[PDB]
Amino acid sequence: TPQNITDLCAEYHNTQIHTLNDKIFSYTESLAGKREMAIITFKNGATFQVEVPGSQHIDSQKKAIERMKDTLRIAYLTEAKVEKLCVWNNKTPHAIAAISMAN
Amino acid sequence: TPQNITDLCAEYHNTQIHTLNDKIFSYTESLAGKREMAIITFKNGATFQVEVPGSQHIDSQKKAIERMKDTLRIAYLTEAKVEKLCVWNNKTPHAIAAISMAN
Amino acid sequence: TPQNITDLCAEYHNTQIHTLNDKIFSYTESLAGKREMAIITFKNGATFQVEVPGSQHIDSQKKAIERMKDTLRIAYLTEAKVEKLCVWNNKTPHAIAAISMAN
Amino acid sequence: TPQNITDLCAEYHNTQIHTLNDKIFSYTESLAGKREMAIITFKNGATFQVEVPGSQHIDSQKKAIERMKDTLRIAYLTEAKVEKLCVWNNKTPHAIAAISMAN
Amino acid sequence: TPQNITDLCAEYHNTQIHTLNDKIFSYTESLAGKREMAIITFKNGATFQVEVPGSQHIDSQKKAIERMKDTLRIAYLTEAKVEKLCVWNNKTPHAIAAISMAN
Repeated sequence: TPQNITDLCAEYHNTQIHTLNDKIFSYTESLAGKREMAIITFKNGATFQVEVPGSQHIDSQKKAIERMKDTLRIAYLTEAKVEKLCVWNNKTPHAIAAISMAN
Repeated sequence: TPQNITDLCAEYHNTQIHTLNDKIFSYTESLAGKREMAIITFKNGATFQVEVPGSQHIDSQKKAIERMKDTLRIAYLTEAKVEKLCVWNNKTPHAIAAISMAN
Repeated sequence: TPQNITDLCAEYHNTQIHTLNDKIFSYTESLAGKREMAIITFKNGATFQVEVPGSQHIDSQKKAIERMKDTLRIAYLTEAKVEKLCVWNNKTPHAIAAISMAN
Repeated sequence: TPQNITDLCAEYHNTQIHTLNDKIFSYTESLAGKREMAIITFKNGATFQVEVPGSQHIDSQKKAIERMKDTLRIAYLTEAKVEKLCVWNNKTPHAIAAISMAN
Repeated sequence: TPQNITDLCAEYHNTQIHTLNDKIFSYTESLAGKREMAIITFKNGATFQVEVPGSQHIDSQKKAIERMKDTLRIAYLTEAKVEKLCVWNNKTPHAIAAISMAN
């Protein structure tokens, strides 16, 4: 299996790594229908989403999506530095696939 | 694919943004039958609910309602500053659709 | 819907408000069969339970009972001030229906 | 309903109370097959488990087993003083039935 | 039942203990399809995974895998010292079977 987020990210099409090395600036979450999603920003203006669960997701991703929103909330509240995000870049805002935290 | 809470809120009928820029003053939650809900207030008196789950909600909103109560509770306990709430204004108290946190 | 815990509590028979304005002094929880419950106390000695789920609970209350035990545990560990409890007084210990927290 | 952990403990066969009045010294958790369990120790060497869910457990206990493991982990991480444990003493390590925490 | 992680680990083939006595240096998690996993590293370079749930896992392990990722996340964020990991060393990175925290 992959040993780091960059190698993991590269197993997929339409992805890229963003390097942030910064805490999350804002955390937004919605329960409105068809927009049950989270959005984060950084102070540089960079904006990312956790997508609404949909037909593009296989069943094993469903729990992991819920976990990622849990992770972003507590990272935001603890001011944890985000190192990198692996994102799909065929969505706007780019859609989070993976996160690494260090330092 | 909204990039922020204001653009997300605009997608729905009967909504408005409240700008708080303040921590939650009180957090209330109930397990009483038919009132399985949360209520928050701010020191300015503004009061908001997370509605009891009902037929006005589609299935995908159910998990998101539970997450929102989780979010309000930890926001309260950590004294996190709430930036904005998107709410439905055809309920009293106004009903939360989305939350943003930022300092 | 209710604006606050007092109005909510008044919707139910056999309830009363206890005003504590204090942190939880002790937190007890059990996984023993037929006693899957939590008990809290306050410094003055007053004792309260989250009841074992039973036939008196409608289905929607089950998730809320689990949430309430989560809330009590974190409130205890963070030394959060409990403002009020709405309780059923036809049980001993009195059974928690709702909680408000405020400083 | 029992008022405290000691009275709760007394309702079961093969139980005893341990009075620790100490934080948890170590926390161990396993996802290995047939050993999906947690083990804790105290400085005095006393060791306790949350048992693997099994046919000795009724359905209502399943959620409470999961909650107990959640409680032990966060108690460990926050250095929360554990007052008493009610345990089944017909297992080794003794198997946790209930926990109380007080300052 | 085992009294500690070393004895637990020794019940399984293809395992070893690693003694770290250090906090986690980095935490990575993924919701990408077929790579719903977590990876942690230590400052010495040691790298470990929580494997993607698969056919090698029995049903009882599923909840425990989710719990373990919860544990690693919070251990990372709180800088909790990890004492030992029990791992399967027939996978690269080595796959976590159990964790102990002390000190």
